Amino acid sequence: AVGACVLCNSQTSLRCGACIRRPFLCCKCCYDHVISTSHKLVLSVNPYVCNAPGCDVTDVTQLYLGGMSYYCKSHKPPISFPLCANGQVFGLYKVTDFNAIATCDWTNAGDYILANTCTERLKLFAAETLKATEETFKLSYGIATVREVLSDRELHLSWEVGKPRPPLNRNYVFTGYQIGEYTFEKDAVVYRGTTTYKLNVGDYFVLTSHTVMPLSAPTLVPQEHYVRITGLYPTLNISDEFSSNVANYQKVGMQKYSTLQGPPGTGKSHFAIGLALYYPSARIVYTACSHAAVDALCEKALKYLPIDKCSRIIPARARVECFDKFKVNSTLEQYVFCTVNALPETTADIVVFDEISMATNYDLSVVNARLRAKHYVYIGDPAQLPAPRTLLTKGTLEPEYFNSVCRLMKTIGPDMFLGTCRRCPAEIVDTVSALVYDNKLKAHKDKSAQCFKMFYKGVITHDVSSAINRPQIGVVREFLTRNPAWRKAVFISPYNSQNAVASKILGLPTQTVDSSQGSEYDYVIFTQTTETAHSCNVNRFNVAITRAKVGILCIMSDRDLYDKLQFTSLEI
Ligand SMILES: [Zn+2]
Ligand SMILES: [Zn+2]
Ligand SMILES: [Zn+2]
Repeated sequence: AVGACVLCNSQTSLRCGACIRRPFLCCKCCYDHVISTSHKLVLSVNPYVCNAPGCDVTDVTQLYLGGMSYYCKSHKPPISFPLCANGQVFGLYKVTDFNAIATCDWTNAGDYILANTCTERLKLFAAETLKATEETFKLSYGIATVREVLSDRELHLSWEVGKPRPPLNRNYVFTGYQIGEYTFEKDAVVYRGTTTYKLNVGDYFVLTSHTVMPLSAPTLVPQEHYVRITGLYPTLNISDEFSSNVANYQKVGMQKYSTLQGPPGTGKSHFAIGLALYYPSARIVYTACSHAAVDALCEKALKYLPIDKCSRIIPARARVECFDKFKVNSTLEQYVFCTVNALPETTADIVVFDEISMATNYDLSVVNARLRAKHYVYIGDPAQLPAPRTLLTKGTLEPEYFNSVCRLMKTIGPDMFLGTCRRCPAEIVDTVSALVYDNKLKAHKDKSAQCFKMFYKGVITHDVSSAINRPQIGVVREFLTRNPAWRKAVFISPYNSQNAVASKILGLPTQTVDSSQGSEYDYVIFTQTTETAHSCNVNRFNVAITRAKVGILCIMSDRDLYDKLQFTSLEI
């Protein structure tokens, strides 16, 4: 009942009862909250409510102190002091932005902008509030009960009436009933169970509503600059492979935390693992939000670091299949590879946080709370995709608002920038360099002369709200017959439903732009599907076309992005 004020640290007996997180507010700040918002309930050891039997006055602005007790205007004794006077609420030890965070529904971009331009303690309040709001929104959706089981990978579902149906993509993981986590794709629906359980008719699913723990650590620890490499011991014997990154590796040792913006295929994994070889005695924890991001860092480590000093941490509630070639759950190994949500409470000489565009401020805080480290390295690209904000429906979230790290990279610049793309044919490098990298990304590879664009709006049908463009898939089919080298191509679109249709008609392996991030393929076929803010997002467009090592075919709906593609145009 006694804590610190989230705005000015001042100790208090006062929490806001109307805030979902019930933050401690000091007398001076608690007033400015209750007098400017619909939030009027104030909590202490006992709540600020009229003590008179059967009186329902809970508004702190309508209440007074009668001796040591609280009463309304109708019940207060003659000698009574109002709880609201001289810019204070009466409590022991006697904000515009705090009010907006406390009362917003998180459906507006401007909400996320504020949660990322506010003070550091308000970034934690914002991140707790948001995640709590995100979790209580999961309860809004209807239950799905299994009507009939067709096979081992298909069934028919019955949905609760009066409650909306959640989007049936990979982003929405149900808990089966505790028969393990499950997902669905498009009345023939495809069921993907984490544990292979003989799907029972009548068994119901509910979305994994997890409890939001409070945040203590900042998103970013305060910056410290050093005169010399601190707490790390370099080599002189450093293989030429990693010689490019020696000056950056020294920068990492001469600051508390550093930011690396690595555009696609510019050597992020190579840099992350090359850091271990430069500080060979240093204990490094490798963390990212996703299992795929952590498994990509494991693959690079397997090639360059000794396998007996590497441990892949896997949560006891094992959700999806992940990296197998390390010792599992040895927290004490010199090299630890673990997702943010599974991180143990430990210390490190260096923490490397990868795929930083996908981190929320909640993720940034949890890392600082579980890992005490000499150096923090933040690797990713603010020109790539952020974490989905399930509540945000109005306005577009710009890269400078993704999280504190991206904000720094978009304002003061990143500490280090990998400027040469080794993956993509020059046609793709030149396109994205101009689009999102202010012409600072350079091509290693020559033009492939295998990068094609076709402007073809087709016809847009919708599986609920997920978009399909059968004519765009039809154009791809015609192209494949005349270009049999593309038989090996990965099909990519901004929509699962387009992918589902392209899977049946083309038989190509299929990937959403969002799930393609961090991966690379020889050939890519991209159908934009629609002209929407989703399918025209320059970050998503950037990720889409930079997956390709050799060739890409882009069937485009948007004139702007079509004209910018520096590709050979095709006819039909
Ligand atoms: Zn305060
Ligand atoms: Zn409040
Ligand atoms: Zn009363």
